[PDB]
Amino acid sequence: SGFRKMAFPSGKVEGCMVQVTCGTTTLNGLWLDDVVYCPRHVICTSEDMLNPNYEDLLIRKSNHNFLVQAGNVQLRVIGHSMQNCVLKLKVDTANPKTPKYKFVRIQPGQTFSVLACYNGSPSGVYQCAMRPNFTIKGSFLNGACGSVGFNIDYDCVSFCYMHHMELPTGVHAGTDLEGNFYGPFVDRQTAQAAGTDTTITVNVLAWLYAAVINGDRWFLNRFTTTLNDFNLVAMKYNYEPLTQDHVDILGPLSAQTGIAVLDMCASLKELLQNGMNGRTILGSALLEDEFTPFDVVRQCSG
Amino acid sequence: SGFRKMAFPSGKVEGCMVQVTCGTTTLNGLWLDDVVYCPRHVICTSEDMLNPNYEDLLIRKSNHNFLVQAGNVQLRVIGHSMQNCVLKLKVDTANPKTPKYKFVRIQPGQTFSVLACYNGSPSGVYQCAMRPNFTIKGSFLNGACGSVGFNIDYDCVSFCYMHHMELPTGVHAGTDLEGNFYGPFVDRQTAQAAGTDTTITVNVLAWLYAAVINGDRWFLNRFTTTLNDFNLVAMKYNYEPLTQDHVDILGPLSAQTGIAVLDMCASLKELLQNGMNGRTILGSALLEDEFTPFDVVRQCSG
Repeated sequence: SGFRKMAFPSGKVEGCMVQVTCGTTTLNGLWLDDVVYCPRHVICTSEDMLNPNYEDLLIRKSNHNFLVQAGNVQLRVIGHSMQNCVLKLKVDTANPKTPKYKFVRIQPGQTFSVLACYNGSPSGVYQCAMRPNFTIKGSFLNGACGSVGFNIDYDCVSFCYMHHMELPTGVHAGTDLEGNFYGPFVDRQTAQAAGTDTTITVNVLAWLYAAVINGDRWFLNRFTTTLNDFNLVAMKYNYEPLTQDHVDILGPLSAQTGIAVLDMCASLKELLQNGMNGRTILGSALLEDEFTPFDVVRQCSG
Repeated sequence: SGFRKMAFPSGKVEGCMVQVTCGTTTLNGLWLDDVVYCPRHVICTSEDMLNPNYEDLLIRKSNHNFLVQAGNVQLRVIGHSMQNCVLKLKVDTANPKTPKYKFVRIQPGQTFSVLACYNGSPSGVYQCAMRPNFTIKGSFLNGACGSVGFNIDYDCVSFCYMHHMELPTGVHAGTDLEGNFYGPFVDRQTAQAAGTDTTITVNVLAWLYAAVINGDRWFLNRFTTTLNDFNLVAMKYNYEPLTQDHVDILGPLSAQTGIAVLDMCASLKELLQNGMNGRTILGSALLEDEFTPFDVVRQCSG
């Protein structure tokens, strides 16, 4: 027992991280088979980033203008392509450490592990949620661009995120591995609004189930509620509306705990209206929303 | 910018995890060179764990009674030794994936990454502190014993922890890689007192420096204090006493922020006496003590 924010083991992704240099600019690429994927802003100077014409900038770049290093292994670039906001560099050598992998575009509220990298070298791993407003609350210093987010399923690495930018608010924005931004963000150093970031209600409920499984039961109250009554409270507190799809996803945890999802919603309601009165749940003094129902079952079934 | 609990990249340790079976019992071993290290309680039945005579139990075990599997690779055991609370199984094959490594016994308040494993297979990675009372607040289901904690320094993996047990209180106890328990714990299913768990003051201060670096400055107040005045408050709140050694360790963060360590102590004091008034620091509603000064500089210098 116990409950921790837990990343996937990062080894399969560590083997894929390379350094991409184009003139002045160095960031991280992901080397799968004979293709290296990196942020297209690798072709920009600090100046270009104010208002880049990526098509025009890229036209002044040939294959030999892209230096790719996998540790000391220099890779040879034989082709380049812009796909949305990512560059695809065709290299002469298939990565021998290529894991079984897929590219997935994840839904807001889903979680994933980030391997934070600098100069093609891993520094650390943490768990992140795609916020409802399509930002992540990450940890990225200059040079982290090209660092990736992923899930693992037995042998298969599902890449879902590539880091591209920090908003002036200090939250993070990036793309899927087809180079399509999550959210309304662009790869340009302008002012960008994220919008209201709401709490992921189905995740808070999963984490309450986690807390019950671990003996933290103080917040369980005498009430129940309705989906409509609970959503009146969710809207007031900037929580995502709960749907019968969400209730269905919580079924296995309801079944394990013998606590009905609407009984748990009534507990959450009293928590939202009354606060925590200075107590804690699984060592937190606030309601945690970056664990999915899958995350809770993972860490409660191994 | 941003601030996250960040584990070391786990790949170097993933390559070392094997499955150790002895009759009925399966747990995780660590395969370095031609030696596999595991908890000696691998030789126990659930019944034995009530009051084991490890020397007597081990005597009824030969080399061929220990099955070691590294994925499907079956290893051949050619020698066994009990060292304190760990078994050392000499195998015929040096692990080709052996990283540069050291065994280190860490001090209370130091941090490390845990790779949680089942049947010799990695499931996840998280950051842990050795609590002042020599327990860790981990996440471990049945079969996790033999999972290891480590730090990385460039190329070198310093193993500092092997998981052995869960106390009836749900916190975790284990050994260094010489098989010496942290704290007063034994590898026996009896009642065990952890003792008072105090807050790691030097870590809370590091995290306050982290918060300032990231723009969360609201808790900075008009006061300063003395080491003796602050420690009067630390004792009242079950905080570890702050020493000039701790002040020296915080020097680089003082230097970066231009905030004197005793000015930060005076802020911490007002936080302890007044609470957080329902605000947050780096997204937490309580004072965090599982980041070392090194951890903060790592995540603020890359």
